[PDB]
Amino acid sequence: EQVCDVFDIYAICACCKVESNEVFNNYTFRGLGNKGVLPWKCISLDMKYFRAVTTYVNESKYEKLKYKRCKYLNKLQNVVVMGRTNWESIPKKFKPLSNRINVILSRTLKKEDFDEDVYIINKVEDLIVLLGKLNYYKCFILGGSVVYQEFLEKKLIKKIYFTRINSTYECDVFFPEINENEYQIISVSDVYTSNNTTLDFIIYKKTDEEEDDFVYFNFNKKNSIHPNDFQIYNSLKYKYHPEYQYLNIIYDIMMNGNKQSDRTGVGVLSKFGYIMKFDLSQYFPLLTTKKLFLRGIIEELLWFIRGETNGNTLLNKNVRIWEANGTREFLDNRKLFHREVNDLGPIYGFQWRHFGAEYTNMYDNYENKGVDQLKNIINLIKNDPTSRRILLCAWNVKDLDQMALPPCHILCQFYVFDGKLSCIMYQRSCDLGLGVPFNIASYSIFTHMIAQVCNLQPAQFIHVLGNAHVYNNHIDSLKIQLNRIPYPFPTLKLNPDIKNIEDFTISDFTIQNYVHHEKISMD
Amino acid sequence: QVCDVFDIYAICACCKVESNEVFNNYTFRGLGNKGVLPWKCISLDMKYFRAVTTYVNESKYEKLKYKRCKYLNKKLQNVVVMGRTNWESIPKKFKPLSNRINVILSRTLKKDVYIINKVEDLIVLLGKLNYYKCFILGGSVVYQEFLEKKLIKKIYFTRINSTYECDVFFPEINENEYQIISVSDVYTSNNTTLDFIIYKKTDDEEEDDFVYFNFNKEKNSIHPNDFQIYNSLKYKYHPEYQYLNIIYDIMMNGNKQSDRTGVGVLSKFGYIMKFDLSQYFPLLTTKKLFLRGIIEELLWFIRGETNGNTLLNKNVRIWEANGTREFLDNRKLFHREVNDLGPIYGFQWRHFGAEYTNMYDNYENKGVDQLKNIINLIKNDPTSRRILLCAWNVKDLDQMALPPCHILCQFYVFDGKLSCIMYQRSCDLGLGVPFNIASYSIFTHMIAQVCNLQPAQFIHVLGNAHVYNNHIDSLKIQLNRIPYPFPTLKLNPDIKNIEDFTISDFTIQNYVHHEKISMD
Ligand SMILES: NC(=O)C1=CN([C@@H]2O[C@H](COP(=O)(O)OP(=O)(O)OC[C@H]3O[C@@H](n4cnc5c(N)ncnc54)[C@H](OP(=O)(O)O)[C@@H]3O)[C@@H](O)[C@H]2O)C=CC1
Ligand SMILES: NC(=O)C1=CN([C@@H]2O[C@H](COP(=O)(O)OP(=O)(O)OC[C@H]3O[C@@H](n4cnc5c(N)ncnc54)[C@H](OP(=O)(O)O)[C@@H]3O)[C@@H](O)[C@H]2O)C=CC1
Ligand SMILES: CCc1nc(N)nc(N)c1OCCCOc1ccc(-c2ccc(C(=O)O)cc2)cc1
Ligand SMILES: CCc1nc(N)nc(N)c1OCCCOc1ccc(-c2ccc(C(=O)O)cc2)cc1
Ligand SMILES: O=c1ccn([C@H]2C[C@H](O)[C@@H](COP(=O)(O)O)O2)c(=O)[nH]1
Ligand SMILES: O=c1ccn([C@H]2C[C@H](O)[C@@H](COP(=O)(O)O)O2)c(=O)[nH]1
Repeated sequence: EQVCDVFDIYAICACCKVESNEVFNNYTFRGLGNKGVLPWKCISLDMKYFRAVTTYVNESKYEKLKYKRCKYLNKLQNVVVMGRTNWESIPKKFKPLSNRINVILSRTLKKEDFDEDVYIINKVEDLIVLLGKLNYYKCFILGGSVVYQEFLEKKLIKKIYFTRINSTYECDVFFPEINENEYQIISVSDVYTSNNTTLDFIIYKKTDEEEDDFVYFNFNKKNSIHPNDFQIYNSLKYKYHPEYQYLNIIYDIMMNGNKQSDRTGVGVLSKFGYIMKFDLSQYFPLLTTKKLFLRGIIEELLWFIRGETNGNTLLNKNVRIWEANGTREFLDNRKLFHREVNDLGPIYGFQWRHFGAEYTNMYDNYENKGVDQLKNIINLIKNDPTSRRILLCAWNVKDLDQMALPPCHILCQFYVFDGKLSCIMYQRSCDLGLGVPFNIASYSIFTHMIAQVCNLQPAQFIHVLGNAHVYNNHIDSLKIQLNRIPYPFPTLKLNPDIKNIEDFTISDFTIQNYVHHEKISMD
Repeated sequence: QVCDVFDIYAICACCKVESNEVFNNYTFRGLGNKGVLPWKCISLDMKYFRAVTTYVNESKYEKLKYKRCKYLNKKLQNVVVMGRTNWESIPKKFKPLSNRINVILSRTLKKDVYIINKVEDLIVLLGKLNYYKCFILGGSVVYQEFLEKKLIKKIYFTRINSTYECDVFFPEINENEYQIISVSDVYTSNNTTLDFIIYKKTDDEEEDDFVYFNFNKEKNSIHPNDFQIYNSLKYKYHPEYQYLNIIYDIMMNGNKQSDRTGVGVLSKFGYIMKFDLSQYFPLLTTKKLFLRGIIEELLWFIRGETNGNTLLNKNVRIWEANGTREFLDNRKLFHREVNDLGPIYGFQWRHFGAEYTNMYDNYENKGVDQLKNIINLIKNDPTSRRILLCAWNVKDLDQMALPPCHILCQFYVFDGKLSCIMYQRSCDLGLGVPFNIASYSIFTHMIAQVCNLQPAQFIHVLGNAHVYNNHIDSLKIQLNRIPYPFPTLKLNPDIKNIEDFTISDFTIQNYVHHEKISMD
């Protein structure tokens, strides 16, 4: 038996990023303190997390623990152990830590130096002796760095409850580099915002009549993917990070997808009908299991809003997303023989500002032709917010054959409650490997832009997938990415002075604290 | 009590019996005909039966033997008690029931396979044996006496949703004595739908981690005891629970928001339901629905018609209020004729982009006949991801009596099977959504049959999803009813083109429903 399993010795900590195309890894989050105190101002959500974890006890589990500890030697409360510097960093009004047995490591200080109800120990060996004497549920080590360092060395930590604070601060002490061979992550929380920073919470691990009725009801339960190839992914117990909506859908298509061929001849695994929900109040859902850029997708969004159908505008900003859909060859295969190269026809922008107008060419002045659906939906959100008709539709059935291609992004519906704006986007055809990471980004940004110019706060972006597919040529790359653990998402900042939907320029957009795995050629 | 000690359960299978009509649990009361099962063999029940009555977990046995012994003042398998008729009705290749300890109650039979002469001599035999649980397999006599003498802990009741000729019945089950704890998925086997219900007599390192991850989880003007029955179920796998869970969720967490009429709703945003059309026809059973009107509307759509009068003369009144002089004047359609709803569903599916004149004009070959198009795609290019049928014509909205609630259908074809997604921008959960599920379910079948495919899944995506405040008391009654197995839909198989269906070509079979609820 290990000492730490007998006595249930855990560590808990919160690490931020520290100062300097960078590389990220687990060691990115390592900043513990600065000049005796915490690097940040009080982040509330971490404090509530730390108290809940350090105060929680289950009495009906004590019995088996009392036995286990008895066996090894022959209201219930947890124990918390702090280094002396750590103890001094805590405000007086929080001392001793409430509903917990406070223990302090020190040489320079003795029991006579403290007014408070606390145990003083001068060595770690004496902590084990004390734990041996006391009635307690679990034992949490609270730092600081020197304390952490020596409890990791001595192999005394069964699990690390680790908060990733997704900001940079000035630091002077640091959590030890964890060894992947000693400890591996088994669990990852939802992402949250608190005090103007995103954060998440991860757990590192050291390396009943009605039950039968369940089995009964399951009496009636393909693709050559080796489960082993998802070792890390399948090892995780709690996959609550919202990036798992995407990754889990990939997994589901790999294991249960249907083999079909598409135009190209590649073939896909396909399924039909999924929903993802992302909370933009708490994070910007830019994937972290691989590197993604946003310059292009913002430039496309702005080109849409201006009503444009001219491919050259994008090419001249060196955005190439629509290049291949504009070649002589592509247009000719679409039978658009009388269409100039890079004239993509009555696509997104045109439908958003001019639905129902007769498309001529990409240079025409279509002012006051068609329905300016973008304007109308901005008006509805402002003046008729409970309308269930706030919908913006790119799929104009009449003009489909005159488009370079039909829209994948069929419609956005909007929802307003309590000064907050949510968005449903319905996607008829979803390339999971390449297209969807970008598409989540695009409509998440657009939710912010619409939200802001209508004086609402963004709430939820909801992505409804119809035909959802993984290309075969993407499978190996997705296998890799599925075995990566997401980092906390970044945030998106918009210039607040931009008060009309048409007045945004690329420099009005900032992505902050993007932490991500390495870039991936899906091919 | 004895049945707790010795874990004596019943397991049975009951069909409907040949005689408005009323339905309740008693409807499912038929066990046998002429010493044989009333049905020709139903496989899923056989596989359920077997798997229920052979399943054992050896890790749980200590407790059982412990209790048993304390009470008697003292390769694991189950016990299976049969009546004599029961035992003989079984063909020989199935006797003795493999892998189970076979007991026969008889007053005439003569003694591995035990014989018992009266009931009390089971409890003796149980006190002597090692076994997991004890299953009473019938027949009627056995059930009766085991039941009247409180010797049954749970009933595993297979509800066979079809009518057969029967001479012997299951006892009535007293809703004071027993109540349903669980209901399974619905399935199709041997040309019948069926479900399984359960009557009940009336590393924890990761366990802490779950609590921690819940440290932030915290409107309800509704009450617990309001949903006693709903909340006291353990397994709710009946697909009717897709609808009802959504209502529950709106009633619990919905946003208070007021609509144009000043009625008030609770609304939420973004739901999916999925119904397997291969196994059933999802016509809500926790209340009565009628289908003639909604089929006629579907036929009106396909003909491409915009004339409210066509429906009104067949007494379908779905669109009546949207066609009044008042309702169009308010829509600023002063130059539109009463019951001329303008360029709605029909017009958009058959003439999208045509200039709408009036409901009597001749539109042949005007606009895009997208229904023809999607049907051609299904037939000739089934892997296209462009098979959508869109009613949301941004150009025509203002000229419609009202914008479509059913924005679009997307189709998908794999291995000779068709699935359909319908996206609905606005979902009146109490009144509209039940009819809407039926409507797009039938259409899915209609499209599939005319393209030589089998229907697979209907998938229903709710946008703005809401419950009217005057519906709440009725949805309360409705949540505490327990679904029955769904019916099936039959289309006249002769019909091979989407435009050749008539009202007579649709038959609902075996619709077992609770009593109609007046939504107000
Ligand atoms: N972000 C987070 O999650 C946390 C941050 N912190 C931060 O960390 C910093 C404090 O960490 P750090 O500087 O490493 O100081 P520590 O809190 O690790 O304290 C070290 C001191 O504790 C005593 N001590 C440690 N180990 C032993 C031992 N084996 N036997 C006897 N006495 C021992 C000694 O006290 P003495 O000198 O009196 O002999 C020693 O100098 C602060 O900036 C604090 O805010 C702290 C905890 C958690
Ligand atoms: N769908 C379902 O769930 C099931 C249906 N069935 C069907 O049920 C029918 C059989 O039911 P049923 O006709 O009632 O016949 P049973 O199977 O109930 O047989 C009854 C006989 O069992 C013996 N017995 C019953 N009670 C006692 C007692 N207290 N003490 C001693 N012996 C007793 C007697 O045989 P004796 O003459 O020896 O005294 C009695 O006549 C068949 O049609 C069969 O196919 C069969 C299994 C379950
Ligand atoms: C950061 C907490 C934390 N979280 C995780 N996840 N793990 C840990 N080991 C951990 O530290 C625990 C030991 C230190 O405890 C402190 C420290 C500071 C305060 C404080 C309160 C108010 C102000 C203010 O408002 O000025 C400032 C500081 C309260 C408790
Ligand atoms: C119906 C099963 C069942 N289910 C539930 N849920 N509860 C029960 N109590 C229960 O039956 C109890 C005794 C089962 O006994 C059998 C076994 C086999 C056959 C049989 C008949 C015809 C063929 C054929 O024609 O091939 C094959 C097999 C008939 C009766
Ligand atoms: O904005 C877009 C455009 C295209 N695609 C992908 C999905 C398909 O793999 C392909 C287009 O499919 P169809 O046009 O055949 O549906 O491009 C996207 O994911 N997003
Ligand atoms: O087939 C139909 C027709 C109407 N509605 C309901 C949804 C809304 O309660 C209302 C439509 O009103 P607006 O959403 O257009 O305001 O009618 C349905 O659910 N199904």
